Amino acid sequence: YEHTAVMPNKVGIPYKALVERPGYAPVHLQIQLVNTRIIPSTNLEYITCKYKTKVPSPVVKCCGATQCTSKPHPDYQCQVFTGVYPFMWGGAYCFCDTENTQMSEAYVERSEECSIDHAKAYKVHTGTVQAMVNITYGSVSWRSADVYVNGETPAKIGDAKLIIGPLSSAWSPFDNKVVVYGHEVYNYDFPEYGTGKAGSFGDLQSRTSTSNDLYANTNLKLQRPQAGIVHTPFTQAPSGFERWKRDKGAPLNDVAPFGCSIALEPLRAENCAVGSIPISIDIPDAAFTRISETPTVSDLECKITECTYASDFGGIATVAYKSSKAGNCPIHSPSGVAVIKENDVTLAESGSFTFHFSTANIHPAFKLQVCTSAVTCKGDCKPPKDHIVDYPAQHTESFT
Amino acid sequence: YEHTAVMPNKVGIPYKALVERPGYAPVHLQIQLVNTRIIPSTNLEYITC
Repeated sequence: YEHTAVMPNKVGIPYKALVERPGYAPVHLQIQLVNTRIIPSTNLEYITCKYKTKVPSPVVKCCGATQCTSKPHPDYQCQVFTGVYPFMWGGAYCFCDTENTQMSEAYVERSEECSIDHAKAYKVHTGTVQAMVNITYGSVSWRSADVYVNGETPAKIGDAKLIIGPLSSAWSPFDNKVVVYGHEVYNYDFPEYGTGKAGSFGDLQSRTSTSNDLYANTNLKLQRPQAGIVHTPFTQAPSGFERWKRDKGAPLNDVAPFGCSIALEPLRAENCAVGSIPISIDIPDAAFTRISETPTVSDLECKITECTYASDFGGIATVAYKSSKAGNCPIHSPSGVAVIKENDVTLAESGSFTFHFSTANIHPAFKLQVCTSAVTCKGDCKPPKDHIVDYPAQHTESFT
Repeated sequence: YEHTAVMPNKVGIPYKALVERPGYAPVHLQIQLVNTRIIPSTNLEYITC
């Protein structure tokens, strides 16, 4: 009875399949893939952020030169300068007039915002998708368990053992190269660590926040201070993190395909509705009811009464139930034409009980399996009027 | 279900149409045009006496 089932990847709607175990009473499913969070394999390549030209205070030798050296600070720009007369609080102070030397030095450093407000590149591989699958199973009526997709993983949470996927729809909405910012995720071809052109994205490129080493192509060019005054002309491109916040591109949670949402959290891409998942469950046999205890319902009749050719469960149909015992009777349309809101219907001794459903074909000729009794609920449906609210329960469009 | 209906202009009698909304139970109308007062556009030109 290990109920294999191909199953559409779509998040917010149950998939009430039916266990046709030969010998005992069938049992309905209710498989709602409440989430499709993905979490691909990734690598933190480098944080970037806007620089801060945290200038070390220049040297001023008063009569003669002060040769600079290339200190190992990131992008340590330093250039000796002569021909000053530095006004500092008493007019000038160095008594020479051309031998007055000024050595300006400036290096690039991570902002304090780099720790917290920072873009973040990644080389993104495929990884392994997940889900908090609820099944309000059978008469168990509950399990809300986190699972995987790889087609040999069980998750014995509740009582049922369930194996999912691998899904066929391998579209990772993440590209190979991704930039990430706070919550807005950008599938951007970041240039690389160690290379980013100044002004362009990644002018600062630190491996992480702690990493004292980095790559700072900022085109930081010191110029001589003017007219014998102490200061430090640092001529520099404002960061490619400054832009990339107001001349950027749009976020993947606003431009992705096939229906995904995003988080700066394990780097999941939630709820990506695409393709199918070959899902298979091993039910606990204890949860089964033996066949000789559920009422046999045959010699019945089914008919629509007001079929709504729609998404919400507007389709209805009375069923002239013709039972033997009285009790519950799980139901399902093995044809995917009709999706039913009721998993189970209570029965007195051969009464009648309408259920709700939804279809996509004008003439819904769908079988209905009322606990081992098939029936065609043939009829005709009506279009609605009022179509602006969230996503459907029908999801069965085909040739009609 | 915005129930369009051509409807005879006649005052003192209801017009009990029926709402055939696909999906829910229909509902009857009872439209009685109790009055057809007109009030055209006019102009006081002159009193006489």
